[PDB]
Amino acid sequence: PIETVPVKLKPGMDGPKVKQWPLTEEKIKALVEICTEMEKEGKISKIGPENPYNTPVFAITKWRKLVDFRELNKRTQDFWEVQLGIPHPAGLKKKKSVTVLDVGDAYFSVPLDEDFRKYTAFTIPSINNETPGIRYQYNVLPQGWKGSPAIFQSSMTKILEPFRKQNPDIVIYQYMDDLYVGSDLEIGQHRTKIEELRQHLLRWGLTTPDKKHQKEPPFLWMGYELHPDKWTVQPIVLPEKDSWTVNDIQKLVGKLNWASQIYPGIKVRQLCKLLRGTKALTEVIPLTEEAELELAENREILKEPVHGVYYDPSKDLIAEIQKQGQGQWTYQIYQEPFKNLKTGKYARMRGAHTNDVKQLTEAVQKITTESIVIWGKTPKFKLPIQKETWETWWTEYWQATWIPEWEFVNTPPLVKLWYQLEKEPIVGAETFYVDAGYVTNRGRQKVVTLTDTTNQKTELQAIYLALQDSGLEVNIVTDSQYALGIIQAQPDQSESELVNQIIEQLIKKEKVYLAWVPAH
Amino acid sequence: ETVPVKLKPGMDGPKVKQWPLTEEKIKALVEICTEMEKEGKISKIGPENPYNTPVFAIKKKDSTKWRKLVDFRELNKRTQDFWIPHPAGLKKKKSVTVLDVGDAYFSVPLDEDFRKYTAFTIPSINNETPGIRYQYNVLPQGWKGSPAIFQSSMTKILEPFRKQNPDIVIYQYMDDLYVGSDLEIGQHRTKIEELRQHLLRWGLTTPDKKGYELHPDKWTVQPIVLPEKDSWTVNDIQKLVGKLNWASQIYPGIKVRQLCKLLRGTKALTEVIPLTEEAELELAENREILKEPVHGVYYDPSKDLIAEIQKQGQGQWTYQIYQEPFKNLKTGKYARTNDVKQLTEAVQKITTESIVIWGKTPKFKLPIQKETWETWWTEYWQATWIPEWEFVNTPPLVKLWYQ
Ligand SMILES: O=C1Nc2ccc(Cl)cc2[C@@](C#CC2CC2)(C(F)(F)F)O1
Repeated sequence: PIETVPVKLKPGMDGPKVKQWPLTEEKIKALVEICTEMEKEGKISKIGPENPYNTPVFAITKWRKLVDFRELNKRTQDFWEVQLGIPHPAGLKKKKSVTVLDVGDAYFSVPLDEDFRKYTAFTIPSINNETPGIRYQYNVLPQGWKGSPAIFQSSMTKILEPFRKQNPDIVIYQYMDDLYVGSDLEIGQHRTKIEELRQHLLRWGLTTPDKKHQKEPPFLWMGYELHPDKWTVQPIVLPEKDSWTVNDIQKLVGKLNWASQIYPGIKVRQLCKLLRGTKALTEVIPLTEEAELELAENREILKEPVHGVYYDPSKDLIAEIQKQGQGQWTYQIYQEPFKNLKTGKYARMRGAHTNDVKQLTEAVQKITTESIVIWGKTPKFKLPIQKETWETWWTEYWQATWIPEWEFVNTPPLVKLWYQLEKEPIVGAETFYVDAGYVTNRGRQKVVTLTDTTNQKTELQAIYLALQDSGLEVNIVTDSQYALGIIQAQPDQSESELVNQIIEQLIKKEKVYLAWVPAH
Repeated sequence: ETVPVKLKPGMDGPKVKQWPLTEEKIKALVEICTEMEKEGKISKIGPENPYNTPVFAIKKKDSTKWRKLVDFRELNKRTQDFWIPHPAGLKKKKSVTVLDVGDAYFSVPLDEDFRKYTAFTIPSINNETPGIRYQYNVLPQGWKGSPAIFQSSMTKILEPFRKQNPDIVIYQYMDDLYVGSDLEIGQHRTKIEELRQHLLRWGLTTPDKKGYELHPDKWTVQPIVLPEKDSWTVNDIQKLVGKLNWASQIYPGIKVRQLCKLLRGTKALTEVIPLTEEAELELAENREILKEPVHGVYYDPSKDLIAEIQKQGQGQWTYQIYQEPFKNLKTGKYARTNDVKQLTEAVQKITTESIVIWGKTPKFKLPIQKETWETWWTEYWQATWIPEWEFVNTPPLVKLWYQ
């Protein structure tokens, strides 16, 4: 039927010459039957002992022929990656009706590069010992071989190609041995095209199940539950118990996460806290009062089904973003007011310290990136930030950045800049020279020496001290380019406590001028 | 008719991940490629071909058509070297116009055993389809081998116009053609257009680009500067001493002893300090030392060209082209649109200058997050080449010492 895909071994390498394991006469028997039916169908063919190559085989009444091609595969060229990523459901279009077609005898319908067959040679032992065994070789795509998946996919799409142009209404997504066919056709006309397809495939030896022997919606797929006009995630059930093991908690969190893409409100902050210090996947962690509350809240949220709507090219994509806790963002992408195509969370803490502006901006990128991936275009953004505030940070920051069309949305908590460094020294404000203590222009000083502290950490401490003892307005002079940079980036949150302490001071001051000067 | 090109010994073909594209661009590439296929420039390929090079679609400024841009960067680094030396005269021309002689490669076939390596893919939205894959049959635009292999036919196809009016210095870098001269702005665009027809009578319709001209003759370096303050506060001086101290790394002649003295004890920042004859003279010297680039900075062709860029805010940027730290071969600036649009315009601007001056593109160090650059750079980029680049987090210290 189809033209063959030329194949070659990896360079330098030669075909496999691996020993055929001993086989029971019952195994020998079952195999000769299976192998004679396959020679009757042409899948394989008998060859003479001139072929020095060989792949091991075995059998696993119920009998089946399993050929071990791992060795050959080690020697077989690399092929173009069989379908890398898979379409997120939020990116599919709404269909009136859809039919999934399972393709049987898939690989058993595509010839094999003649020039390559010899390399797939294998041998089944003859019952009588005096006599030699039978040597065959595949003429089709051998289940288990390296290129089969890719060579098959290729062919398929080459086969669907025509039918497709003759049916511009119908949408077909190919996935492994499945064939998802959808349309906006009336129930009757749909089942007809489907049968058309089924024959267009049969025409090349491709066999699929008929109308009664076909799976019907919703299609549970790759962790989702797909309807023709809507989707959702596979049903999620939060176990009930009083003894949670570290492993238990991890799986719970994992599940909880897979849900955020549709269920808004899911939180894991507290359940994740339970993993601190854990010493074995089988260690038991009692649920804190906050964790119990979280679980309960998620149970409830999960209790009532939610569902994602499909992409409607006609309309615009809107992405809305909110802050739901320090370093915690939530967003949703819709086209029609509140009809969510998809939702999600972002907690990515990029860098040791940041602020809501940098973070928020980083969320736009992720969202933007996945939007282009799922829909091919970027969504208009509705952000809890004012354009003035963004631009303030914009120009200040030494790093370039861009945010597509977006409109401010007055939905607390609005993201802001809790403090800003005066660009010029303050007249009349005391001056603190810091190097682990400090000296002011007003004669004041305090040299403290702390136990257990990094050099980098000793600096911030001094600056900290300085802030603590200073009035509402203060000028600070450090030789630490580090702390300078840190504070200069105007963080509002830090993993370090010191920082946070300092940030507290900054927010409190009326005016702070930070200056750097080389040491020594 | 094909010339046997190979890869550097032992190297395999590129397998570069294709960055997600927008439906707008993809469609553009579909039309484009469906036509290159129709013309046998490219051909659909099968699964036995595991290679890949990223492809993109950029627009031609003041032109309605889209352009397929292929990131052969990975490939070009793995392609066998080929054994005209860069003209030190071009940089000295009054005006250089840049042309897109890319369509010229479209005739020369590509050695069939090398074709597989030029494989690329047109992604599909949401992976709802496997995505269209092709390879080239003719010399591809952007591939290092193309200009080389076509070196010959070019020399010939240019030999007449070359010696006809040799008062012009023509130069080829990849798909581009840099045409320099000293004609008057009018007499230039004239003989400039003529070359365009002389080439039409040989291969492509060849459109110029950036349609404007460069004026290398006027490219001036940006020396380190110092605040010309009327009165000097303790702060002013500190920023001064500091900047100086940093610039001493490059100019050993610089001194601050007298300036540092003006900063005795624990003085209040805003305290205005009057400058002392001694120091005042020391400053003027330093200032005088900075009036020009540090001596002994020669371009070593065996080394790569690095280009760092900084954001000074206000839509203004500073850059430095060098090979060895503190030994910059050049510096300048760019002014304003948004942050990304500006950076690309700069990168491209700096690369063009680099090509004219050294006939080589530099390795950039961009102050941006990869994912952001990857997302928008193709939005304003219009050059036919793509420099190598990296992503850094510049210290607001070095940014406080330029411009
Ligand atoms: O674009 C659409 N619309 C759609 C709507 C409902 C369902 Cl259940 C399936 C689809 C579909 C698909 C698919 C595979 C990914 C699952 C189909 F191709 F139509 F089959 O892609």
